[PDB]
Formats: sequence, structure tokens, C-alpha cells
Amino acid sequence: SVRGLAGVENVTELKKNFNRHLHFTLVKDRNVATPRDYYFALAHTVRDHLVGRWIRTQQHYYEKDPKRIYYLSLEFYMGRTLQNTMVNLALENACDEATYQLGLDMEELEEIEEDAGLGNGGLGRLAACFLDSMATLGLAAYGYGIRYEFGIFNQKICGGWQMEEADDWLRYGNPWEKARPEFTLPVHFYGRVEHTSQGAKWVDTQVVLAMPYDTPVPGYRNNVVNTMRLWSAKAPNDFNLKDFNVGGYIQAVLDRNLAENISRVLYPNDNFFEGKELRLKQEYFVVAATLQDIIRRFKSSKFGCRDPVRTNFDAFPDKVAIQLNDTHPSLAIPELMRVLVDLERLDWDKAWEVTVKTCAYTNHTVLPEALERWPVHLLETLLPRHLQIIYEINQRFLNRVAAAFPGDVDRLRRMSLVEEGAVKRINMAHLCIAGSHAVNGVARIHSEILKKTIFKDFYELEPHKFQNKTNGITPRRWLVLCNPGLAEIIAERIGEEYISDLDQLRKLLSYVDDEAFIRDVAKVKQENKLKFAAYLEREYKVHINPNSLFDVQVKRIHEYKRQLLNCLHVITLYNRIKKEPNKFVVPRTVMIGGKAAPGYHMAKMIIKLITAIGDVVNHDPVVGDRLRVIFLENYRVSLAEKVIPAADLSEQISTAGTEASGTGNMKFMLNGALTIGTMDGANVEMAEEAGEENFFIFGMRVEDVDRLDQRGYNAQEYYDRIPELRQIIEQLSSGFFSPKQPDLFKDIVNMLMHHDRFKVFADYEEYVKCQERVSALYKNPREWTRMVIRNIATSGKFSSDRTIAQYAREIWGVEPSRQRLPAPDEKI
Amino acid sequence: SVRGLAGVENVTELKKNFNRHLHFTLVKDRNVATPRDYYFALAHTVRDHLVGRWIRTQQHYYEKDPKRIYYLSLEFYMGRTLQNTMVNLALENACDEATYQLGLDMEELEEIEEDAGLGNGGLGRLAACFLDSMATLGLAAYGYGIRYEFGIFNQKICGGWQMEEADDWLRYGNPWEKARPEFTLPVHFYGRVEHTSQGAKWVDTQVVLAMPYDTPVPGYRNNVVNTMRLWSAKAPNDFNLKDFNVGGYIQAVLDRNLAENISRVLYPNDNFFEGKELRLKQEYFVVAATLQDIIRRFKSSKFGCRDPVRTNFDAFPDKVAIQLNDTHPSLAIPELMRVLVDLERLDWDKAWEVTVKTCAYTNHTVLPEALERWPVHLLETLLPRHLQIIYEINQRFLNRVAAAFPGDVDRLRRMSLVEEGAVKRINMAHLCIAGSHAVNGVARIHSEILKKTIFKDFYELEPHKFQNKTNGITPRRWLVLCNPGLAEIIAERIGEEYISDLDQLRKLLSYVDDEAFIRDVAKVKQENKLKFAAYLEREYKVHINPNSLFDVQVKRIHEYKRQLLNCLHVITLYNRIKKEPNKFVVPRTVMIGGKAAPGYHMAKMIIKLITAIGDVVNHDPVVGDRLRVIFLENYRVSLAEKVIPAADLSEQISTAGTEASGTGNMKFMLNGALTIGTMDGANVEMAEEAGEENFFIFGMRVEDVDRLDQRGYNAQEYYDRIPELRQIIEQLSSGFFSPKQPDLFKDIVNMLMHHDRFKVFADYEEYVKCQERVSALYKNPREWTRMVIRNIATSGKFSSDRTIAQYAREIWGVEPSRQRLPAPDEKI
Ligand SMILES: O=P(O)(O)OC[C@H]1O[C@H](O)[C@H](O)[C@@H](O)[C@@H]1O
Ligand SMILES: O=P(O)(O)OC[C@H]1O[C@H](O)[C@H](O)[C@@H](O)[C@@H]1O
Ligand SMILES: *Cc1c(COP(=O)(O)O)cnc(C)c1O
Ligand SMILES: *Cc1c(COP(=O)(O)O)cnc(C)c1O
Repeated sequence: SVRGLAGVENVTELKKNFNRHLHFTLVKDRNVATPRDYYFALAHTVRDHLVGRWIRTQQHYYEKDPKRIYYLSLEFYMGRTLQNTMVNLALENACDEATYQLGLDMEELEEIEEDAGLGNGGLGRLAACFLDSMATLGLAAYGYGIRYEFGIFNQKICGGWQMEEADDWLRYGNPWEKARPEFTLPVHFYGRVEHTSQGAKWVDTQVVLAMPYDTPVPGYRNNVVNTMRLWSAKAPNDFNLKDFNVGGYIQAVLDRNLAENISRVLYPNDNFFEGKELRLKQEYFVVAATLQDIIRRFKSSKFGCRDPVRTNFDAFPDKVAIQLNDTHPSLAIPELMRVLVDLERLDWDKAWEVTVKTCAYTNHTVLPEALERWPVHLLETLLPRHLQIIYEINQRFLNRVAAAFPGDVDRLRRMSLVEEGAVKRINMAHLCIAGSHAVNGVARIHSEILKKTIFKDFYELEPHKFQNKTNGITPRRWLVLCNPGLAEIIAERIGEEYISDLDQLRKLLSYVDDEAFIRDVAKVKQENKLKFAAYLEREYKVHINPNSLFDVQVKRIHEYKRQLLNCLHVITLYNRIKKEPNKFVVPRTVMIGGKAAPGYHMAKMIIKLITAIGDVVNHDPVVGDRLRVIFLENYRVSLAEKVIPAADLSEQISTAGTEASGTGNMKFMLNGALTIGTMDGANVEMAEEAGEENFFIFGMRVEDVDRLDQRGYNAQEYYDRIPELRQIIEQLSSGFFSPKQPDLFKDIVNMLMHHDRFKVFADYEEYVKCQERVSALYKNPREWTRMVIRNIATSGKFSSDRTIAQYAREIWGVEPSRQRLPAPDEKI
Repeated sequence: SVRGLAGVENVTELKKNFNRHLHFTLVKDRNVATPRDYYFALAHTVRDHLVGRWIRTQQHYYEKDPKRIYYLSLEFYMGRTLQNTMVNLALENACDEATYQLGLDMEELEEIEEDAGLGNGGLGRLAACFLDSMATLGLAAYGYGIRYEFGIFNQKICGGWQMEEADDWLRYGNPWEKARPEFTLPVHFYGRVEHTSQGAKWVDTQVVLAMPYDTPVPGYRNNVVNTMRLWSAKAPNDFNLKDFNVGGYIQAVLDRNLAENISRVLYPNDNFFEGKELRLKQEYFVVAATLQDIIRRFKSSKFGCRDPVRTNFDAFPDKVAIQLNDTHPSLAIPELMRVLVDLERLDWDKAWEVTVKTCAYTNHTVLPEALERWPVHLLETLLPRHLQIIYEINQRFLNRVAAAFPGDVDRLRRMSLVEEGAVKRINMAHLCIAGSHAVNGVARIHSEILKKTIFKDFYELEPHKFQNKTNGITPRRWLVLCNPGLAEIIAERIGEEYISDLDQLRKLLSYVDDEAFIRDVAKVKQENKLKFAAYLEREYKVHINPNSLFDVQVKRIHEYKRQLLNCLHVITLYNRIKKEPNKFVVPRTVMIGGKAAPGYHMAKMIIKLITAIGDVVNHDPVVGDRLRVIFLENYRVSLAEKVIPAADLSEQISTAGTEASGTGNMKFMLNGALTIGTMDGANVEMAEEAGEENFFIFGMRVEDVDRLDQRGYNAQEYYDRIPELRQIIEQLSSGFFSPKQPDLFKDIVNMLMHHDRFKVFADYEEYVKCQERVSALYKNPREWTRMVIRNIATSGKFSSDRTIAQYAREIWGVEPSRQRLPAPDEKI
């Protein structure tokens, strides 16, 4: 496969270091070396191959002095690092022959690696895909976050319910990171502000130290390795013990855990806001340490050598660019204002110029409960200075508004960064639009929604700020790494230039009718389906049938994602088979997977429904092998990499206007699944790219949702209008699916009948008819595969290399470079 | 120097790996590599040289199946590991030429290493010296403890008072350890006992996991590298979160710190007992995990291959031997009883046979407040099973007593392992004598004290159990590593066989009168004094005079160590100079150093006295350079290694019968200091070995202390008997030394005048006269050095190689091997 040269010298070379590392780093003999010992030797042999490129790339940005880009996210949902690194360095074939010879099987050692689940879902993964594309496109970019000890929990289902367990991921070591203690910085919390003369001073503050740990980010086959820098919380040695602090010695040593708890656990809330003080602590700590290291790289770099004026921040938006991944590092904006004004002694208006030309914000959702609005009291306590700076910024901003919109009092109170009434709060998205030069949305429809509805006031004051940069996925991890079959049969016809130039994929349109190509595309899918059906019984159990249509919905459990509509379809299909059980039905394995947040009760109740329908469906002897309903336990990056290559049908069913982009959708179109969905997020651009006919769009447009809300959504109407729907709601209310526990789902019933914000019933007729059309196509294998070929040949636009190339050019002001740097190292 | 061959090939070899490690492990370039980066490359180049010997030594004990020895201590006061490892592998000269060439200076990189201060003082260091001698003497020994995150605090003096600061020692990594997760074991706490039929069951317990980390222990130049295995506390993933545990997700993830707090901080109490529950947790956790791994090595080893009978523990005292370093792992005794009876289903009496023949206990002190007596309530709660087993053991033991001593009711209650009245407690030393086959004391006088006074009842039932094994120090670290000058001028006359055969040192008696030898021995001391006087002003400041007598007392601050008597001598000497300031006085730099425990108030008040006398003395223009009084900040293993080579006079002044052995005394006699002291601990054996005349013994014998206690110690008598003493007590009461704060030392005064358990005043006349004799000798440099030569030629008996050879032979039943194993590794 397009997995590199498998030479003679290089297998000898790798066989030899895997062996030194077993002896020297693991200090073990062959006779007693553990599987994890084995994976650790190979993970160190592979990382010795990128060490010359990382040193060489970082010195070279120091020679060249490019405008550097800093992507700041409290989330980096990286997944495992070993295969991805061999892909990108073209080493996968030789690590596989070399381990083979040593008697090992590299795929069992890969599986021993633990996931970097430092992300929640969607925005988590996008930061990880961007990082890959920034290194590939040769950008001097840096990803910055929190090194969490505990990533997103691990989900266990027990009695049909989710069980969360500590993601203890650094338990056994991490070979991919490099700690850098010389770059440790202090983060101040609490204190007070004293106004002393040639400055407002932030005084008597608690200090918490930030320790960086660098991970390598290799670009695809180009000798560029950029850094992901993650900060850890560390208590200062002295102060936890010392002031005239009696409390007890052993307890003051043990209370240091309180200060180190800043980097301890990712908040597991996907698209939700919990105003926890510890969450505002994680947001200020990643920002404060990161701005310190930005300025260390600027003041030095070819500014500490030639240095004059009084060293100036005028050059700063031309040497630095920072990107805010949602509102979560919005503190960057008053923190850069604090440093420049309070510490560098800059003028307000000079420093506001520099901040806005440096900052840009990416809005990720439109769902109100996800929007961050912190209490002025939290800010008060924790960050005295930043609350003053936010009130001054507010102040001048709403004076630019008054001036442009005279007498329009309502507007002023609509634009206020501070929201009144009862628990005064600061709207962090208004802060980000104000202190930023570019606000973008992540799919052209979400970005219309913004300038039409939520930020229309902001757009009317400054239209010039509002952009769209449609999201993307990375062809490396999401095709070459998880589906090498498909990438080989594509490169066999059209070459390998496409993994770094994905619109090339359009050339597969000349083969849409090619008989050997139609047969390769379907085989690969049968093989990918056949591998995952096995793994399913080796790792868990049920027994699925690889000759079914694999119908999969995998994403976080939310009401707006409408996992309940796919559930209503599955009870409809079971009830149909039980009424006419001797008629042919195209058989299907329905897989639903995703994690609910701790205490999102409806979401946790929806996992209970899915496994309660599967207990019933999966043991009906009349249903036999026609319908299997499976919930996919502990869905993560490495699991998305096994089931997305085996999927036939992709459920993408949000109520229109709630899903800002989706990216799950793009991964499935790359890998050969057909999509069923609503005209929402990036599903609108995907269908436009594939052609509407090669797609299954159904249901309400964002237009119709609205027309229904103005009249008033009434579920009762659907219930007594459709008998198939009315039958399913009394099977739930009568205890058909919880037959010892009849009140069990009366909760799901009631919000459906009376409190549905997402209009599950209103799109049900249409979805069940559209799904009937899916199956009629599956019945004819040649036409299913030529539709599949027109979706795969058309996913070039959903590469993160286009997303990042558009970001670089119209927000960050830098040019991509496709070409090779000439690293690695030296035989000096 | 006797620091190995400095060849051509091997400097090239080391220069080359220091360079790969800089690139591959540190991932840095020369241009940006930090000093700590540098030390880390050299620490990895040195440890690559012992990796072939550790694998080879541990496989070879598995071939051979020797009786293994396990030394269990909650303390291992190792100090730094790099120089010690190069010494023992004969690499110090070549790491010094190779770094020289690379442009570095190995002594600045050595100083960047942090100390393993996993010990408190005395017993801490003895476990570290034993480990060295067990590897040298080719014993299949294993050192077992707790991997603390925080070792003993770091002591800062601020305003003359001690300040303790977190010993954050793993802050930057540890290159010397190796984690071994495959050997992780569970430790159960709390629960309850249910009596189910074919067993008492310990049920519904809290589990805490124990993670081992192995450190290499190289023997001196013999290719033997044994292991020190240290356990870490780790919360189980699931249970901290899971049961039907609402409390909150983020808090159940954060409360895992409670379970990991078992291995967090060393208790900083030197010879004191604090009944903290967390201390009993550290004692049960090191014991429970360690007994599990002992039995894993026994049941396997050449017992899982041939296996029959029902696998038997009859062989167990012949394949295993465990040593209890004080009462702190006494839990080993009912824990081995629990496992064999409750889990292996052994008969009581078979298992009591196996426990006693496996266990041996070393008593370290006679001071009552240091003795461990745990509340039956703590045991109750925490360890339900172990309290039943202790009551059954008690039970049968005091039935062997009744039987041997009919009607002697008082004795029974004197021997009870459970002490009555008001807070019932278990005497852990009685447990250790009972479940053990050998109880030894650590210096022949301390071991007489035992069988005469504290354990006379125990000795009368079982005299056969009571041993003496006088302590020792290790010639490698305490001469060759800290004083290479002295070791070179000795080996030049008498060869290098002595570093592994120290009684050879007796051959320096033929050179006592040798004129070049008398001049080498004094030069080396002037150079060692001259180096430390420099370091003193580079690292801190005062300015000392290298032509003074360096009078040093360095050990933990305790009342029984009589730091206050050396203070009374120094105020006497100042007052003498101020009265006749124009008479000649042999000038001296008095150095006192040591740490006080947190909240040992008298001890912390004694540091305040020392620095208050030094503020006064050190700025008297009449005193000039005649007396300098210095307190030595943060005294530890690496600091003992700089000041013991520069000392002329060694204060060893405990009130007789309190210091069980001392070892500080032996280090100073190896390094050329004369000793002043009382006839106490191992100072009695030292003077007998050097000859009484070559020594400065003074004061009360243990005989006289007693005769005084029977009459009743009255300080008032000394006070109005000696005017020099009466003058000093009113200078303290009048506020002479705290001249803004006169009541400051009225605390020290009052316990001296009214509550002194250690009879400071009673040995004052004699000490001041003996000290006058010290100075009269210093006045004549040839006779000082020939006395020094008769103490150095006579310290062969105070090697830990003799201590361990006596332990092996009359307690553990194994023979030492001086010879070479033939490791390292293979060019396979
Ligand atoms: O860009 P800096 O923060 O100054 O660090 C520069 C780089 O130095 C070396 O190459 C290290 O391998 C990198 O880990 C580090 O990223
Ligand atoms: O004696 P064991 O506990 O079974 O471990 C045996 C040894 O295996 C290898 O040589 C490792 O280097 C050692 O670290 C480990 O000590
Ligand atoms: C890509 C991905 C997502 C994003 O999924 P959507 O279906 O777009 O919400 C979420 N979780 C995981 C693990 C993914 O890989
Ligand atoms: C050897 C040593 C001790 C033992 O000292 P004594 O004077 O015998 O109490 C205590 N602390 C340190 C650091 C030592 O090296």
C-alpha cells in the first residue's frame, strides 16, 4: 500500500533501534518484556525519526522570523499518536516489516497506546485536524492548551446505563511529550488593584506555576514538525507552606493539591456552560501562561538583536496572530490589554489597536445554553484587574455604537458586554467580537444565521469583521490512516498527490462507470465491514451480519442531534416486520454511539432507550437477522477510526439551524457512506458539492422551523395525525420496552409530547419515507456504489488544508507552503 | 586519582552517547541546551552503562534461586545517585575527560542533581549504606519502601528561625528510576471481618493500588546491580467514581487525591512518634504490597516448575529473609499471618513457625517518646483483621510466659503486646520481638542496655534471640566519593584493595611516623578546608578563616544530642576572650547544622539560640577572627559530603545511654577528624579501636547518669557551683543575645534550670576542660596529624561491609561473595 518504501537497509535500521530501546530505555530482556514494554520501544524508535526535523523546524522559524500563529484551545482531541506519525513520515511499511521480523504484529502494539482524549467532540477534533494541516501547509503555528491528567471520561454501559470512569491517560507514561521546565511561568489569581501613580497595580495575588510539555506535530511528508505546548499546574514550593501559616506541615504539603487541580480534569460538557470557578481558572491559566510565552518569542526573536525605540509592540500584529477557538480563551483579550497597559506602560488606544489586529474569534454554535456568560462576582474575586478592563472596553465600545446609532437605546443594551438583572453577567461572545478583527462561523449557513440573527447588531456596526471558513477534516488520519484500502485503490487510478491536494479527488468522476473501479470501491467496503463485525465480537458481543446495511449515528448525545428521531425510525421498522413478518425487508445493523455528559439527564435517559430497544429487537425470533440495534460503547477518536470505514449510511439529522457545521458528516463522505440528513450545517455544502440527487436530504429547512415556531409547534397534531407515530408513543408509555419498570420512559414521552424544542415529530414522516428510499437503493449494489463514487470524488472541499489555507489568507495574513523543508538531522 | 582508566576509546564512547542523548532523549541542540538538559544527557549516558549489569544480575538470581533478603524501611536516605554510580563502575575519570572535551565541567552538572532525601537522619542513611554493602558483597538483596513525592523538607533560616519548604524532588524527572506497572498490586484498607466457614474473610474494603518503581543499586566494582523497589499510591479508576456515588463527577475525579496521598510526604519526625492515621497507612501500604511481591518471586521461582505438595511455605524461611528496620513495618508480622492463614489456608502453628523464622527486627533507640504504640481504635477501623491476629499472637505468647514464669502476674502485664488504661494501645516493639527470630541493637552498649533494661523480660524468656550488629558506614560514598584526596594518598602507600576490605586500613599504622605521610594527610585536610571555606562564600556568606580549627556538630536537632552543651562551651569561649582579649587563643570555626522537626519547639528554639550567639560573636571587633559561630543551613546527604572532609573536630556529645549507635561519628573518623564525645553508642567501640588516648572522651558514663537519677538530678547545684556557668544563664535571662526581645530565651533557661532530662549542666566542667585539651593539641600540628593517622588507620571495623557480613551470617544465614559476576551486556 501507499504506506512508503519498505527497503532492506531501513528495516535493519528500525529492527536495531527497537532492540536498543528494549535494552536501554525499557531496561528489559526479551524473555521478560511486556506488550506495553514492546509498544514503548517502537514508540521511541519512531519518535527518534522526527527529532531531527523538530529541532530543525524550530531553529528555522528562529532564523526566518515568520509571523507565528497561535491556536488556543482548551481542547485538543488528538487520539493516539503512533500510526499517524509513521504515516506522515512514510515509515508505516518499514515499522511493519521490521516488527514482523522481530516476531511482533504492529497492529496489536498500536492498540496498546492510550488516546489523547483532551477534547469533547467536535471543536476538540477540529483543533487536532487544524494542527495537522498547519504543519503540512508549512505554517509557523503553535497549538496551546492544558495538559489534563484526566481527559474525557471512559464510558461503560452497565444495565443499559452509562458509567463514567476516570480517563487516567498518563498512567504508564507518555513517550510523545517533552517537558520544558525552563519555560515555566507564573499565573496570578485573586489579589486586588491599587492605583499607584505610574500604574494600576494588581497586588497580593496567589501564584500558580505553569509547566509546559511539548508534543511534536509532523506535517505530511514535508520535514516540518511544529509544536503543541500544553501547560500543567504546579504549586509554588514556598507559599503553600509559607507565610506565618500554622494550619500543620503535613496538611500544607497536602493542600498543594488544591493548586495543582487547575490542570486535572477536562470539563465533559459538550456544548453546555457550567459557570464553575474551576472552569474560569482553566480559561485564565491557559491564557496567562500562553501570552507570556508569545511575548518571550517576540521580544527575543530578532527584536532582542536590534531592540530600540523602547522595544515595540507596533510590530506585534505583524509578527503574532492568535486564534480563539470559541469563547473559552476570551480572557486573552483583557489579558493582552493588562500586560500592555499595566506592565508595558502603553497608551490604551495604542494597545487596543494592537489587540484587535492580533485577535480573531471562531464561533462554534448558536444553541443559547452553550453560551458563556460569567457572573461579575466571579470576575471580581478571581480576576480584579480583568473586570476593570472589561468595563472600560464596554464603555468605549457602546460609545462607538451610540455614535453610529443615535438615540437607539435598545441597541446599546443589546450590545452591552455586561447583561443586567439579578446576577449581572459578562457575555463573553460580545467581548470576542469587540476586541477582535475577524469573527467567523464554521459553515456558510451558520455564518448566515449569525449575521441575520444573533450577531446582527454587531454585523451592522462592523460588517467587515464577519467571515465564514467552512470546516474540514484531514485526509491523513481520516482516510490514509483509518482506511488504507480505499486510499490504495484511489491512488492506483489517480496517483498519490491527493493526500496533500484533496480536490484532485474530482478525477474519480471519470471512473464512476468503470467496472473494475465500481468493484474495488465495493470490496474494500465489504472487507471494512467484515473487519469491524469481527472486532465487534472479539472486543464485545451480539453477533452482527456483514450483509446488512450498516446504519450509523456516532456523535455526542444531545437532544438537538436527534438521536430520538433515529430511535423512532427503528421502532417503526420493528413494528413493520412484526405485522408483515414474512415480507422481504432490506436488513440493517443500526449502530448508535456517543457519550452523554454527567447529569445531562435526558441524554443519559436516551442511552437507556437505545439499549432498551436493542434488548427487545435483538431477541425477537421473528425479526431474526434482519434488524440488530447496537449501542457503540465509549466512542472516541480511535473508535471513530474503525466504524467510519465500515459505515454504509450516515445519520446526520439535527433539527435545521442547531448544528453549526458538523465534521462527522465529512468523515463519512470521505469513507464511502451515503448521507441521510436535514439541510443543516455543512450538510448543505456537501449536497451542493455531490449534487442533491446523490444525497438523502429530507425534512424541514431552517425556513420551515421558523414558520412553525411563529404558528406554535404543536406535537399533539402529529401524534393524532400519524398512526405509526401514535403506536410508538403508547409502546413507550405502556412499558413495552421496560417491562418490569413501566414508568421508566414516561420522561422521554412527556418532553416529546409537551416540551420538544427540537421538533422530533415534525420531521418523522419525511425521514421514514426518505429512509425507505435509502433501502430501495441498497437493493441495487451497482447504483449504491456509483452514488458512493460521486460523494467520494467530491469531498476535496472538506479538507482542513482548504479551511487552513482560507484562514491563513483572509484572517491571519500568511501564505501556505506545500513544499519540503530539508530536515532531518546530521551525521556530523 | 583511584577514579579508574581514563582511556582513549572510552572517552570517545562517552563523548558520543552524551551527544545522542542531548539530541534523542532531550531533543535539544547545543545552541539551546540548558544545564539541566546537560546533566540529564550525562545521567542517561552513565545509566546506559549499568543496564546490562542489572538485567544480568536479576536474571542470574532467577537461574541460581538464592535465599533473597528484603530490607524494608519507610526510609532510604540515598542522597544523589550520579557520582556514586560512576565510582562504583570505575567511570568517574572518563566521564570527567569526556565532559571536559565537550566543554562542560562535570562537578557543576553533579550539583544540578536533586537529592533523594527519602530519610530523616540516622536509620534513613543506614538503609542506604546497607544497600551499597549488600550489592558489593553479592547478596540477592532488595530494598523496599515508599516512593515519596516529597522527601524531608528543605530548611531555610529566615530571621534566625527555620523555614521548611516542600522537597519537590521529582519536579524535573528522575532518570534513575524505572516504573514497573505489570507488578502493580492492591492494598486493602478498612472493611470488616465475616467468619465464613473455611475462613475468616476480610470484606468490603477500600482498595488503593501500589505502583513500583525500581532504582539500580550497583555493588562496588563487581558487576552486581540489585534493586531498590519503591511503591507509589494510585487510586483505582473505577471506584472513586463508582458505586451509586452521587457527590458530583469533577469532585469524584478530584477526590482521587485523597487515595494517592498515601505516598505523598515523608513524616519529618526523627526519633518521635505521632500516631497519625496517615502514618499507619504508609506502614500498612509498604508492607501489604511488599509481601505480595515476595510470595510472586517465591511461588514462581523454581517452585512454579516443579510445584507440588499444595505449593509449600515450609521452604519459605529458606528462600526468603525480611529485615525490619525499626518497628515501622511491624505490620509484616500479622500481614504474613493473615495471608498464610486466611488466604493460603495454613494452620496457625505452621504459619507462626514460618513467620518467626522469616522475620528479624533491628531496634534503633531507647528514647521512650520515639516508641510506637498505636491505639486499638486506629487498628479497629483501618485494619480489622490485623487487630484480631495481634490479639491471638498476644494471647498465646503470654501463655508461654505464664508457663515459664508461674504466678508472676506483673511480668504478664509487662510483656503484654496490648497496654491498658485509658487509650488501650499496642506496643509494636513487643510484637516485633514476639513474631521474630533475632532482635538486635545497633552498638554493643545499646544492645547491653536492651537486655538489661527495656527488654529484660523478653531476654529472660528468649535470650537466644538477642544480638548486636554494630553499625557501619560505606567506604565508597563516605571516603572515595566525598574525599578522593585522602583515598589517593592512602592507596599510594597501601593499595586499592581497601575500598572493599577496609580493615586493611590498619596498615597505615606503619606510617604513623612517616614524614611524607604526615605531610600528605595534613595537606589534604588544608585543601579540603580551603575548598569548603570558598563554597561557603560562593553559596552563602560570613567569611571564615581556613587556619582555624573547624569544630563541627552536624546531626538532627534534638535535646539528647546536646547541641545546647556545645552552645554553652561557645558562650564560655567568647566570655573568656572578652576578659582577657589580648591573650592567644587557638582560633576556631564552630559549625552547627541540623534540622528540627515541624513543631518540636525546643529544637526550633535551639536553632534560634545558635544564630543569636553567631550574630553577637561574629561582630565583636575584639573577637576578630578568633571565633566565628556558623549555623549550617539545610544539612543533608550531599552537604555532609562537603563538610565531613573539611572537619577537624567532631562533636559527639549525647548524654550517655540515649544515642543508640551514631554513624555521623564513624564518617568523621574516616575522614580525619578527632572526636570529642561521651562514652556512648558506637563511640565506645571507636575509642577502644583507636585507643582511648587517641580520643577525647569526657563526662558521665551510663553508670553515673543513673547514680545521679537515684539521688535526683539538681541543676541548681551546678549553677551556684560554677561561676562560668552562672554568668551564661543570666546573659540568656537578661536578654544579652536577644537585645530587643529579652524574654526570648527564658524558655531554654527554664528547662535547663528546671526540666532537663539530659543533664546538660552535669557534663559542662568536664567538657570545657576536655575541649581545652583539644586546642593544646591543635597547637602542635605534627602530633594532631599523628593522632588523626591512628583514628583513620583504625576505622576498618566501621564499614557497613562488616555490619552486613555479620547480619548475613548470624541472622540471615547466607554467605557474602566478594567476587565479580561477569556482566554487562552482549554484542549479539
Ligand atoms: O519555541 P521555543 O518555545 O523557544 O522552544 C523551541 C524547541 O527547542 C527544541 O527543538 C525542542 O525540541 C523543542 O521541544 C522546542 O519546541
Ligand atoms: O525481580 P522482578 O521483580 O521480577 O523484576 C526483575 C527485573 O527485570 C529487568 O532487568 C529490569 O531491569 C529490572 O528493573 C527488574 O528489576
Ligand atoms: C469528528 C468527531 C466528532 C464530531 O462529530 P459530529 O458528528 O460532527 O458531531 C465528535 N466526536 C468524535 C470522537 C469525532 O471523531
Ligand atoms: C550520617 C548522617 C546522619 C547520622 O548522624 P548522627 O550524627 O549519627 O546522628 C544524619 N543525617 C545525615 C544527613 C547524615 O548523613
